[PDB]
Amino acid sequence: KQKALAAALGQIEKQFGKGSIMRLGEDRSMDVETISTGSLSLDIALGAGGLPMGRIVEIYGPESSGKTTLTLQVIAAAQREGKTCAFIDAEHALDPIYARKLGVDIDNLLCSQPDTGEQALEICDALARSGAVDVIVVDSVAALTPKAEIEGLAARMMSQAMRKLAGNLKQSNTLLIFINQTTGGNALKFYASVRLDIRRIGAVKEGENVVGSETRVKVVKNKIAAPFKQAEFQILYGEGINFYGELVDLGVKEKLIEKAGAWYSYKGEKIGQGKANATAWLKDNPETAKEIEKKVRELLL
Amino acid sequence: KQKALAAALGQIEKQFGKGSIMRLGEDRSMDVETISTGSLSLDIALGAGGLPMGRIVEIYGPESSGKTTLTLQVIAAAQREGKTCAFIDAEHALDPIYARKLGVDIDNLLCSQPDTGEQALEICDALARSGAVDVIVVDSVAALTPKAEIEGLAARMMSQAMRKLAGNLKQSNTLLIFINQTTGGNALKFYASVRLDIRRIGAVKEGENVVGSETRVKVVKNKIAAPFKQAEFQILYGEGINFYGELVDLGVKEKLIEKAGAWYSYKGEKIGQGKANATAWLKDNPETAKEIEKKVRELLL
Amino acid sequence: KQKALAAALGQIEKQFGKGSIMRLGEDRSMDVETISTGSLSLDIALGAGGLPMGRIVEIYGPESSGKTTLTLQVIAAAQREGKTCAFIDAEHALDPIYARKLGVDIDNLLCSQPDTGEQALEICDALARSGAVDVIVVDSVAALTPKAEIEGLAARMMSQAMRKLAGNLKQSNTLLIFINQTTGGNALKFYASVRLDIRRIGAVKEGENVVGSETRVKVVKNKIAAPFKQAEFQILYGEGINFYGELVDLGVKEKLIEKAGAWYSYKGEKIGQGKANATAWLKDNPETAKEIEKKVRELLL
Amino acid sequence: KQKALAAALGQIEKQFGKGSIMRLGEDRSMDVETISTGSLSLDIALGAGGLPMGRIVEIYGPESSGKTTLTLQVIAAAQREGKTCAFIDAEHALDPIYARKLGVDIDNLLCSQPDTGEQALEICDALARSGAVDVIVVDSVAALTPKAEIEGLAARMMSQAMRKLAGNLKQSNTLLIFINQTTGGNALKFYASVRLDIRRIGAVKEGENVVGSETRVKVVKNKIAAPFKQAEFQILYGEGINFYGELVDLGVKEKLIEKAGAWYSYKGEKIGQGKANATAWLKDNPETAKEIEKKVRELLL
Amino acid sequence: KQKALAAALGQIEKQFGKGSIMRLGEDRSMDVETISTGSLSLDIALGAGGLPMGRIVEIYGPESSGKTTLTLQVIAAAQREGKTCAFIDAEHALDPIYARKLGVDIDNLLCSQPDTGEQALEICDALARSGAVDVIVVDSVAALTPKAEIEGLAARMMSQAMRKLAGNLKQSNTLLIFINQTTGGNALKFYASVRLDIRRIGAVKEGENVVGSETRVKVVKNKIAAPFKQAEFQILYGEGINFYGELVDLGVKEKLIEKAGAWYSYKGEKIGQGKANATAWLKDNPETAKEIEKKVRELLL
Amino acid sequence: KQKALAAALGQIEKQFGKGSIMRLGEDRSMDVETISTGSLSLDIALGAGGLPMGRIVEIYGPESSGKTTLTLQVIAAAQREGKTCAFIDAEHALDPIYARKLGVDIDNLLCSQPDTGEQALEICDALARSGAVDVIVVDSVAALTPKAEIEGLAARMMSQAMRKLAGNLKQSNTLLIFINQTTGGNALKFYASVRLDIRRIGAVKEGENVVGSETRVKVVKNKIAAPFKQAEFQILYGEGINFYGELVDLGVKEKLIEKAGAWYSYKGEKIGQGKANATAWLKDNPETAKEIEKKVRELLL
Repeated sequence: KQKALAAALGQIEKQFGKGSIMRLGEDRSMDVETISTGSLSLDIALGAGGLPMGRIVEIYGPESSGKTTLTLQVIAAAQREGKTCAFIDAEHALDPIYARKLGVDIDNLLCSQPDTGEQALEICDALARSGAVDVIVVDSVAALTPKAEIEGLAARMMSQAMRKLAGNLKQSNTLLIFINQTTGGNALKFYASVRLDIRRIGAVKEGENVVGSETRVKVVKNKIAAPFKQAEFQILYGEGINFYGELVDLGVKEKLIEKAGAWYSYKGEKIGQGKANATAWLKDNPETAKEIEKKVRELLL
Repeated sequence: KQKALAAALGQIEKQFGKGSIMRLGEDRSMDVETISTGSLSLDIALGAGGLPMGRIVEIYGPESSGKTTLTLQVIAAAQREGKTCAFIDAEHALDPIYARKLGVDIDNLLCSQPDTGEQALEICDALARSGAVDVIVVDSVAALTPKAEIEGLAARMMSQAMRKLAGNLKQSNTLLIFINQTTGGNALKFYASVRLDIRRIGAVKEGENVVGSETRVKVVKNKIAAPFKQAEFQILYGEGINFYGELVDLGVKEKLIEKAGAWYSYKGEKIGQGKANATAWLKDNPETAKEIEKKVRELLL
Repeated sequence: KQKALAAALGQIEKQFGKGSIMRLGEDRSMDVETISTGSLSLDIALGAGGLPMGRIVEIYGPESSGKTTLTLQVIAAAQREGKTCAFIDAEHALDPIYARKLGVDIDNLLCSQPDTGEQALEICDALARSGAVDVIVVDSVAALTPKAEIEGLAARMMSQAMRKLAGNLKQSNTLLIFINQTTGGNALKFYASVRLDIRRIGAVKEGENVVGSETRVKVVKNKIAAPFKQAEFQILYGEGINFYGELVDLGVKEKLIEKAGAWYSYKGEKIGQGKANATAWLKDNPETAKEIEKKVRELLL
Repeated sequence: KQKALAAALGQIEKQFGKGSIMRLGEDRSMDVETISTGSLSLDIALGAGGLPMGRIVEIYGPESSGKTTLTLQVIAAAQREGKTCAFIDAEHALDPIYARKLGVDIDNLLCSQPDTGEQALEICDALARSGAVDVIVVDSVAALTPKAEIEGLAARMMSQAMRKLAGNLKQSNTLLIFINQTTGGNALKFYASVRLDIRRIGAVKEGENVVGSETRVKVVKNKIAAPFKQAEFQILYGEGINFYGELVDLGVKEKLIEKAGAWYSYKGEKIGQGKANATAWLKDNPETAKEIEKKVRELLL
Repeated sequence: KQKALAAALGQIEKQFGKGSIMRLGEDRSMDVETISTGSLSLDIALGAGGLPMGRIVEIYGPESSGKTTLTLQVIAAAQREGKTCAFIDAEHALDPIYARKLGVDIDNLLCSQPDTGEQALEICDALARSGAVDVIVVDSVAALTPKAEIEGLAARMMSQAMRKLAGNLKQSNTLLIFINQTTGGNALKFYASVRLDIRRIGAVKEGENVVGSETRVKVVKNKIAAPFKQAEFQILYGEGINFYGELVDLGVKEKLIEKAGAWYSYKGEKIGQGKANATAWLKDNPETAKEIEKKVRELLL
Repeated sequence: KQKALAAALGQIEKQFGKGSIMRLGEDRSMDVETISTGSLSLDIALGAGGLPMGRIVEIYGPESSGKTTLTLQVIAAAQREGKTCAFIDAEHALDPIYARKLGVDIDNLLCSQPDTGEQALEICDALARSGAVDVIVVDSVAALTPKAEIEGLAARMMSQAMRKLAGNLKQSNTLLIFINQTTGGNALKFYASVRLDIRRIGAVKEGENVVGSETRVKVVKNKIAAPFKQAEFQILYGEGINFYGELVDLGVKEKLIEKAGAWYSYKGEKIGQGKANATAWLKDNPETAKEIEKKVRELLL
């Protein structure tokens, strides 16, 4: 049994690939380079600590769900490591000011505003084949209007280009993210290695005023590690993902940070009173947080 | 007549198998291992007290009909007995939190999110041949997009794989459930030993608020026992199937529980006033209910 | 002429059988045992007062035409006389609750849900040869999927089995009814002794609400008596065919029931005011209606 | 890398055209004749110093956003250079008095008030093919009612005519501007070389009274130079765009004008105390401002 | 250029009709019979000296704007020339006393107070086809309640009848005026040859008391001559449009009347001191004013 | 012309009914039975000499306008001829004492004080269908509160019942009057054959004291004769309409009564000195006035 189980299981893996079947409880992630999403709770949920390079990723949610902020944060993290990013825009909504406050190197962000949906996919493929771009972001699947319509179709346009793109993105190790509201048929649903469902579940108030959104992200599909885990974090208006806020919570769960009622302490010293202050501290001590985060990752990844 | 009747009848049985013809009134169920559906009224309707191992089962209903809750409950019951379960997902909708509140051992639930419809069927076949999995659940037939379409077909894909799967599932005694909305042609309709039609018929209110769904399940096909019997039960949000609620009703019908207007009693003592309280009691006295349930089964199965 | 006419006519009859030619106006029905259809107006249209035993009958109409209700009513009438009935199901749609409200002895109804179309036909043949079943009902011709398709064909499958079935059904005096939507080719069209075309022509309203269907049935083929006569009756939801309603109308046409504007009388006494009340009465006086019906039959059959 | 980057990048350009991809930070504008928008801060944001001739431009914003003032200013600038302008009106709102105070040569402004939306597009095409008009302005997309509606449709009407118009406007080097509130589908969104988003963000007060609007314009689409840059300027009631006001601010940013607390100086002499006075001066010394503006352009374009 | 300009321009005209495009500065009016509006400054603004016969005209403004007075004045002028007028009333507000003081021949004014909006439009069409009525006035578009509403719709009702009406009004050379507050959709907006926007901009005081309204009329649409010109005049309570008052002002602008500070003179003699007296004079010398007016028209039309 | 005019005109009449168009100057009234309003000047303005039977009439004016007095006077005149009257009250304001001083037969006045607005309309319809009531008066439209509101709506309630009421009131020749302040939408505005606008324009003083109201009534809608004529008369407190006062004035206008400065004479003899005395006389000589009135009517009607 337990012998023939892990046995056949392996059979399915060589016969169908890595991750063709998994115990939802397993921790075994694959050997894949990963770009952070900007959320520590999400990087964890993902299993590999971030989004897999060379794969197609889908991020979808309603309006004001925070799906753009997410995609921007990954661009920031990517660029923050020397990775060249390209933004394929069909929405014409990018807010460079907000992007900058998030760490995006707007000046070096490659941008394309294609004439049709087919053109966008084609420009994506070309970039994929250049082996010169590390991450591509398509904003968004719903805006990718087929040439015919500009002058059913959408599903065929996506299908018509998904196999080639995937192969090319794989061969050059390029990460590609499609932002969606799902439109485009099943091509994207099945070729994607990761599919994220993001939505606003509440508000973040600074007393009487609203300063952010209480966000939830579910990894509904994951071919790199176990799927169905979720992540909750805050997106503060004009600032982005409350990372350090997560670091506090997760630093206390994994018992790396001590909480004495309202006081948080790390290895001998106090860092602050209240989540509000603990966060303030960590954000105030870069090299320390990088250490706490690293332990949290080693522990949970 | 009555002699030549039961005579020819038997002839049809050896010539065509067990259950090729049945008096809808008969009680003769076959010698088959069965996994509970989580509904006592359904286990009864099924005749064999549950779903038959080694057979293909189809469960279908509209959106929000409770077909997933049902399939989850059987996984729970299965795992709750040491059976290894696999969830072949093509919907990417599994809610692990809700599953857990239902008793599913998420950690040990095997999960596969195949690249195509053909791949899913193939992974099912492999698992069927491993003789290492006890129950497989495919979610769902409509999402099993054929490779060709990803790049008529659906009906051929199902047919193309149904005979082999059935043989393999039979030889290893593996139970396989297809969740459907019917799509896939006739292959599934004819190979399935049990076909369940589930739908939401009303709401369950806790006064002014809605806390669940009034559900009805019809066994439209049954090759293990007489078909066409139905079952009615409640699915409480965040909790699952109101089993003990059924146990009360069925415990009173079969006269195992005495009802004095609003008071329910079992063998000398009172257990509660009102269906609400009787249920509360039974759910509060595990070993007692297991006894009442056992009598109800011996009586009705 | 008139001499040589009836002369040659007879010649065609001995040379080709009974009913190979008929004056549409004739009344001469054959010596055949007949099961009621549940409609008095239909039993009449049929000429022999019902469906002929030992023959193949086809009943066809669109969805919601009332073709199932019809077939159920004949099963009821059959069982209501000690006849053993078998329901060969390939639709998996039987509603036992509604069947019961119609008089069907569900408990004693034999039921078979075959693996293929060929199997169903074969099970029919076997039952036909048992000489133990009086009436068989196949639901339905369109659902009788050929094995090949499950893994042109339909027409061959029907043809391949029609001659044998007919001979066997004849030798054992078994009545067989195929429900259709025509599918299956010409085999059924030519072997059937009776072909009924049924359809919903209007609604039956109880004031502001709809409580039934205004039905029409045309005997498009009849090898037992003159063909092309039609029947109109009501099918009341949850109740079946408004028989007594027919009995009133037909009781007045044949002048067995007197109508005084809005008052109906039978042999000296009044039975009710309005069709609604007359019906209520007759349904309220079983042995009286049986008498009126008997006169109506003797008169019109 | 950096070699293969600029390499593939070029590939995308020849394969897809000029500006199919751009580093948002780049300054490389194309070889295109450009008409001023009347805003120095906007001409800059545009990259090419103004709107591109021979292309379709879209300007959109809410009511009272200043989108008309903008379109009028470009007509003024155009005519102020011998360019022939045509105003395709479907709003019937043009204010000739205000237009004149802005520099529009009303007398020579060609005007058409078409019978339908299709007619307007057709008149546009004809003018485009005449090679006799330099700039066309359509007021507005939302008012372009389809003939059918006058007696879904709108999107088809726009699509039905966009390819032809674009080709014709290109061949004759005619600039065409659509004013919108977006209506008309995707045809305009994808064929447009420039899409401007304009809106009123605040008021301009002369103490206690409101004399103008604080305006913001975002270049959400730009196929002639990098997109996403924005421009802020004032629209003074009855006067138009506070150009010289911009010239002051931008003259100080680029260090061409010295600011000593409240005193502004240009090459040795003082021009005024306070933004209010500096502006007054520049507007008072035409040939001087033309020089400062020219330096600002050479520096920022 | 200037050659190919006037060239293509002509092309647009034959291809689309007369006035499909115009230099707002042009003076070329069409060959159309015209009824005076009662305002000399308006007749001029109109270009053709009045409202075009055989066309649909729209006059709209708020309550108390003077739109009725205007429509009444044209009826007066029309009747004052033998033209037969019809007043289609749905407001039930006509003031015959005031109309008379304006010159309307109430006794000969045809009047209809239709049962529905559709009926009114139909009565208009019939009158249009009679070729017996010269001018029709509909009071008012907003009161034209659709039959359905009496028992979206309004826009369809107008559209449903506009093409036919226009053709019929054209063929019989009938002038039709719709008074509006815009309601009725785009049908009227596009079929109308002239659209007038009228509103009260101030009061007219006879010292301490208010005796009239300072009115402004903008020709927002004109398919007979250049559009967008405006007219200002006074409407004196109980008297109507201060025509002669206009004649004075316009007689001085075109230098046909000499003004010596406060004295007005015409060809050698003095006519009065002050606008008040000059007007008094002209109104006192009919045949003289008719001459001055004629020169003013020849000069400005 | 004059031929084709009266021609088409007739066409509109047969096509749309009697009075679908009229020369405001015409005198041609229809063949309709009419009840006096109590005002001779109003009966005249109406054209048919009174209110049309079988039609819906609306009377509206502010508070204290005299609209009730008017409606009471018609009831008096009606009853004074054997006509049965019904007063549908929703105001609960009827003053029986004042009504009596006006000639109303309170004792025989039918009265209904309905539970809702719908009920009132329904009671009106029933009375209309009885063919037993000659005149119905609804007091008042504004008080007809819709059932829903008692527990937009008003307009629908009126519309919902206006067509039926009109047909029924027509078939039984019943006159129905709605008193209004307009409320109820357009249903009443368009179905009414006559709409009266009544208001108090001044006081009637008996020296130093005020004894009545100077009233004006405008027939703003009239489908029985030319509309827009008005009537002026006095309503004396506690007495009603100063009829004979009108008879004097109108008797002098039509030259049936001679006025010698302050003396009034009729056919040879003097009747009084001063309007005050002439009236006193006529009111003092019933059969004489009836004669003068009859001549006045023959002359002016």
